[PDB]
Amino acid sequence: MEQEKVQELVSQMTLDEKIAQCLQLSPFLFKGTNKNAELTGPLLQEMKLTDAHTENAGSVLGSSSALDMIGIQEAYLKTNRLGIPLVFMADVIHGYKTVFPIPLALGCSFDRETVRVMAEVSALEATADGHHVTFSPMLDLVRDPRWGRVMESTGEDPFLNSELGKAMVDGYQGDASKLNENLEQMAACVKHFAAYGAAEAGLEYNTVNMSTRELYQNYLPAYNAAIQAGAKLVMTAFNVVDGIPATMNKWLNRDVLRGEMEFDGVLISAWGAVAEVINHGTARNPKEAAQFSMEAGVDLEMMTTCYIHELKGLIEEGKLSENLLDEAVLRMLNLKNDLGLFEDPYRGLKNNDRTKDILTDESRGKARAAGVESAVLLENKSRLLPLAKEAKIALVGPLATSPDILGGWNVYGEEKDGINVETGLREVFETVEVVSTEYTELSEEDKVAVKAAVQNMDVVVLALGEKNEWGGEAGSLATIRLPEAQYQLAKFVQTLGKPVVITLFNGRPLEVKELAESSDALLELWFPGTEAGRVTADLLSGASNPSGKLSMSFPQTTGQIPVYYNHLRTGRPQTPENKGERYVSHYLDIPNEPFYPFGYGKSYSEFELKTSSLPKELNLGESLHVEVTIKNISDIAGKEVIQVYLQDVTASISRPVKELKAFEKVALQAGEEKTVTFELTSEAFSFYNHQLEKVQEPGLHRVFVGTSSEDVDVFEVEVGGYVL
Amino acid sequence: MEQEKVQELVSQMTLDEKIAQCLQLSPFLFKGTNKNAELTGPLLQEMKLTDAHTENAGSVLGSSSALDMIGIQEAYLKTNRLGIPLVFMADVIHGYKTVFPIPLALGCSFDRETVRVMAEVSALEATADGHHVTFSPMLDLVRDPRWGRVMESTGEDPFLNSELGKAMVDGYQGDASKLNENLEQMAACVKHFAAYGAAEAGLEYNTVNMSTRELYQNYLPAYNAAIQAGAKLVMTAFNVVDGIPATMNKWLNRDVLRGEMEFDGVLISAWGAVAEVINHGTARNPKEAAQFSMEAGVDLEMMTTCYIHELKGLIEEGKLSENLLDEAVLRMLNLKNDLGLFEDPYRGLKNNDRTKDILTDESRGKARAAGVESAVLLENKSRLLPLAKEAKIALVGPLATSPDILGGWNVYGEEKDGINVETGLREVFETVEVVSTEYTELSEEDKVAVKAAVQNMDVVVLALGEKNEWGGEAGSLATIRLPEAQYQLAKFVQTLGKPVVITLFNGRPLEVKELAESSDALLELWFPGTEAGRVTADLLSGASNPSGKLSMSFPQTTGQIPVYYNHLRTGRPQTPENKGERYVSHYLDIPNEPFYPFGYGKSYSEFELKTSSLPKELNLGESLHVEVTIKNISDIAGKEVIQVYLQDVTASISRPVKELKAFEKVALQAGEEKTVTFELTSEAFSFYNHQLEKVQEPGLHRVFVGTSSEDVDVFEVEVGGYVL
Ligand SMILES: OC[C@H]1O[C@@H](O[C@H]2[C@H](O)[C@@H](O)[C@H](O)O[C@@H]2CO)[C@H](O)[C@@H](O)[C@@H]1O
Ligand SMILES: OC[C@H]1O[C@@H](O)[C@H](O)[C@@H](O)[C@@H]1O
Ligand SMILES: OC[C@H]1O[C@@H](O)[C@H](O)[C@@H](O)[C@@H]1O
Ligand SMILES: OC[C@H]1O[C@@H](O)[C@H](O)[C@@H](O)[C@@H]1O
Ligand SMILES: OC[C@H]1O[C@@H](O)[C@H](O)[C@@H](O)[C@@H]1O
Ligand SMILES: [Mg+2]
Ligand SMILES: [Mg+2]
Repeated sequence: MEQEKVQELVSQMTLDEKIAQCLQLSPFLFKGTNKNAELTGPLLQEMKLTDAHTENAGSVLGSSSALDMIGIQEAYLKTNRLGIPLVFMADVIHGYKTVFPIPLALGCSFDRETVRVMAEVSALEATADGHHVTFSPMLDLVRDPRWGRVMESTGEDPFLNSELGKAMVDGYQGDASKLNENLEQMAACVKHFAAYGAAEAGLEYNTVNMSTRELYQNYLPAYNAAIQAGAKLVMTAFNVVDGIPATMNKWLNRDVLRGEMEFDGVLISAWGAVAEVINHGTARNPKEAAQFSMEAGVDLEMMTTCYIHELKGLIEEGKLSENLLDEAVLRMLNLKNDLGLFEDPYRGLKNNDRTKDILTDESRGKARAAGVESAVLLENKSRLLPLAKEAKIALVGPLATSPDILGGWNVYGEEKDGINVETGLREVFETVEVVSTEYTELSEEDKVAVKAAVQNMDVVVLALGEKNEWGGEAGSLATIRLPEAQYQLAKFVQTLGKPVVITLFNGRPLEVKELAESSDALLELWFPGTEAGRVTADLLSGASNPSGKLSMSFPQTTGQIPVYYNHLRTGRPQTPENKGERYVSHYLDIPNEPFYPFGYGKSYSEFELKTSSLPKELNLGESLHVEVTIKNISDIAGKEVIQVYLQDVTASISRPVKELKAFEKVALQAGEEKTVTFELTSEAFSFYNHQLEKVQEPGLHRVFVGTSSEDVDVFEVEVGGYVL
Repeated sequence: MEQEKVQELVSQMTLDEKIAQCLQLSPFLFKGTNKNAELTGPLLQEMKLTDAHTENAGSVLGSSSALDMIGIQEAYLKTNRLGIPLVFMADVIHGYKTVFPIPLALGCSFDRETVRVMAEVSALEATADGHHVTFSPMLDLVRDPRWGRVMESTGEDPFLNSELGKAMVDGYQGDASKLNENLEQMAACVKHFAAYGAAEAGLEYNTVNMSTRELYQNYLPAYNAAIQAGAKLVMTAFNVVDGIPATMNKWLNRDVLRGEMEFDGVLISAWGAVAEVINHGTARNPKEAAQFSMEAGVDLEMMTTCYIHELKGLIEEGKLSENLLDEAVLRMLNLKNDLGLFEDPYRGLKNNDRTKDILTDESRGKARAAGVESAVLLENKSRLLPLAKEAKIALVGPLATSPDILGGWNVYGEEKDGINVETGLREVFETVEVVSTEYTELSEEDKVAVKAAVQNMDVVVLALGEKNEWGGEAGSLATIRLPEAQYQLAKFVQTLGKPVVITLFNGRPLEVKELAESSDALLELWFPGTEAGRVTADLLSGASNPSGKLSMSFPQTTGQIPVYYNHLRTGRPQTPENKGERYVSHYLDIPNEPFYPFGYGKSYSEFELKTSSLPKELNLGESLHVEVTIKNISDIAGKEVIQVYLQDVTASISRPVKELKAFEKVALQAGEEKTVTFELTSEAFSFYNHQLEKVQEPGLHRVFVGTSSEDVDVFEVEVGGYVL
């Protein structure tokens, strides 16, 4: 409907109606739910909610099905005075019912189209089950794998994170201006504004502190890129940002988000984060938390009651302008309008059961493709991999038969529909002998059974891994290791004198040095999702050729954290010309290098890259154009990730030794050759100075072209002269 | 001499003389050195230094003896045109020849007078060997025991560090206006400005980042306190501060240090730090490093040549004002004048050999007293300790006989003057059997020998520890554990049936859970210094009663780092009520609490504290006066450390759960009772706000009185009304 009618609605609502529009509730607090109706009464009472509240609530959080949605919406519109439909929001993080790989695995794909397709299928299915908004992409930069939520990020690089972030937004939303017509797309919500991934000591919800310059330089850019590509909502972070909880941080949300980034959509709290500013000790009570959060421009309170119970009194007493509430209500209403909810409140479902669009075989193939794009081949000594189809496999360990391969933040996907490792392998390999072990134990009886199975077979597939519940939200591990029983199992298996492949399933970087030394090959599958065992079978047999690269550094040990590729030089860098010396930046007990670096991954093919002659000089404001020829010099069809890095050698701020500024994944048949070009615009040469200006300074830059952050050729370009 | 004559001198110097005055060199680059003369000609060449340079250099670093000094000063004054004497500077960190405990141990004393005495004795001896300046106190706040330089800090609390920092300046300098008269006192140099202790991942020289507010709130206060108490010099830090190397950070050094803090003394670079701005990538070359470091107000270049080779040309070319040079030279000259070098360049030594004053028996008793004040008794189950003097001791471990007990940053003390644990013990206990083992091994032969000795005796003194070389500068450990062989050794000894005391020697917090659990008692000696063996024997026999408290948290494990008492609450604090719940700030694998907390330590006595009745309310600006009656309710004389903490319950910045604001160590005979009174000024109630103002806000505070950060009574005060 036309904008004047939306504004008219704000004009016609009562103050109590306006307040309640700023509240989000679980489905079972609404009349007409068709699930968990036993939780409805006790919880209404603890929250002190009444019908006057629920019958005017703005939004639903986490409906269970299309019928829950229809029931709740139909009943709500029977009783709602002005006919304002509810908006339905959910966590579709790496898939709906067809579960794709966890986001950290998707980072390892270095492939933008993989990420868009995952988001498109996610929306196809989520809208088919009645959802209007997804709380995705999660764009928190991560340098600390203790933190369980690393699995929701694309990793340690702001540029990769920005690019894949835009790809998710595009896949979820398509053309943002036609969400009222394209009802298989949905609104995306960028989360968590801001810098939540820097949680101190990897502890959930813990303190974050960094300088404003670093916040601009590294932590904000991906939120910004997704916002600029049209993301419809943003969600606040649980953490403090320079001492003030993000949720009531007026500088952050008013000046930066709404001012500098020009975000004019719904800002929704993280769960309870409005109330939690009290725990943080920056509001005395719910009246203060209400007041400050609305001043900061939080439009929608997720599952707490500060707004419903306190805004009236604040507005009446004059502590808070009613104008701030009207503008919140206007953003809520515009979102609903943008989704077409005033013409069709059932968003395509009322006369059209789209059950047929859920968990299709086409979708399952897309998920499998994504899994084979995302896996990272870490070791492969002796061309152990790929295995011949008639290889006799002893499949052993906790991930041999475990159905827990769908990953964390899988709110709607079902283990029964997933493919485990044994099942996947038996579709490909005629001879498999299996010994399941538990995640945290290694008994004598296990060792006897493993030993018998390995004696019978030719090669061991050792399937190790985390339970998903050891990561995700509030899954912080102080020591980023697997249970010790699993390292003991790898130690045991090695003694049996057969070639060993370790297939590792997990949601964070781990300490894998002992796994690498104990095996001939090591394949990092992360959690691939619904098609996990096929992903595994195809990569091990060579039907698919591994092509993923690490999007997060794998530490030598927990105590090396944080370690990351885009680090500062220091005043005393370790060099090959001084290694051995005492008075340089090093540790007495480990290398400075991570065990495996950013951008690293192996292949069954072999590539050779050649970069075209580059200029020696460049004007300010000018783009560098980088042309690269890649050839597959082996007999095996394969994909490689060409990566381009920049360094600013001398600047007014000590700048990182490398930053990624371009990537493309190139597919090549045996012997095929291709040329690709990259434009590094002058923004690729720019940075935030100590004054917080985005600047370009004349001087020397190095340009690194290669297939990891370590396997690069290097070139020099002197930037100077005039601008443009 | 008079100020006019100092100024006159600046006038009379040539440019080349002014430039060289800003250079500091090792003694063997000067004519007249009586040690390492073979190093002179080659290094003069590598540094491209001439006579015109060395004959006008401003300062000497690390002279080796009184005779090195005299010889160098005689020869230098022979050729120096205007007669400007050299100033001699040295690292007297925790003792000269009489070595005291390491600073982190002196932190655990909680005893201002212990710290002043150490510094007084340090100056007495250092001046006797011809030194004018010491590079102490080191006031870097530390939260990361991976960093080897934690040993040089007094720990994790800015208030303790501030207070103890003032005590050290007072002991070194006494009356700062009378350094030309008091020739047994010496100039103090505060180091390292600023925030060096926040090195990321505990890696030496590494990146430091934090918000400016945090910098003001926690990282700056100790440097400021020492500067306000009259410290004569300041030394720059190796790290970046907000992306700019401290050494050339003009905001840091001109605006904060000289401006806000009103420091008008010599600013000396850390070693090589002027040149190392090149490595950091904030200067292209030595000409830029020179200009930038001089713009920042660095007066004295430690052992690099940027100034010496580049200032002339920068000044002649108009890219640097000569007025900045003249400012630096005048500060150098004024420091010399403050030390009385213009009337007596040998600072009391020339006709007065003070050899007699070095390593006296009186000085040794003061170092032993500092040792018994500084040790911390961590465990003592079933009153194993004190031991009766007729107790039969099996003394075993790497620290049984090791002479390595003087600590890191012991530049002048000698192990041959030190008392080892065996020697110490044998002066007290008639029956000791000794089985030394190596630091990093445990052989079958060791175990047989250990088994025989423990069978013969009644109690085990298990002496465990670090080599001092595993810490100090560029001694970063990624995992804060002793070698595994030591933990094995503790496990083995526990099986032998006999009671075990572990005496631990070290320079950092370590993972000690496994030691606590394998022994009946645990005494943290750190590195007591020269008298270490007598320190250990007196505490174990109870001739001295343990009275130290932890000044730095002992983590549960490496991955808990950083953990510290003055932490923020977060939005989801783990409470006694919600423990076990998934969605709160916690780890899956360890407790939140460190293994031992700030302010914790045991005693052979038992104490009772009670706090006199406090006001419910306070005006803004008003001091809170806290009165505490402590009784010793045991038969054993001892000392308790009374600690007072404040918390700001609600604020415009999320504030820490506690901050230490007062402390006093009280000595009490059996049965004795005392009253101590504390004034918490309105400054104790103040903090830095998001706009970087020092403010006091109205509202609730909690006041905690007790004997650790955990063992406290709590009281509430509402601050409001008008301002005093
Ligand atoms: O230099 C950092 C480091 O200082 C060491 O001091 C040296 C000193 O520099 C040298 O001139 C003298 O001969 O010996 C000492 C070694 O005893 C100190 O020993 C280290 O602990 C500290 O980390
Ligand atoms: O479940 C809805 C939301 O709850 C928040 O608190 C979580 O941290 C988000 O990641 C999630 O999108
Ligand atoms: O109350 C804790 C709630 O917090 C949210 O952050 C979680 O994502 C929900 O699982 C949970 O119910
Ligand atoms: O509650 C927050 C959590 O959402 C759950 O429903 C998911 O299964 C978890 O993996 C995630 O960490
Ligand atoms: O690296 C050269 C010098 O650096 C200083 O910081 C160290 O303390 C010296 O021990 C060392 O010789
Ligand atoms: Mg540059
Ligand atoms: Mg307050």
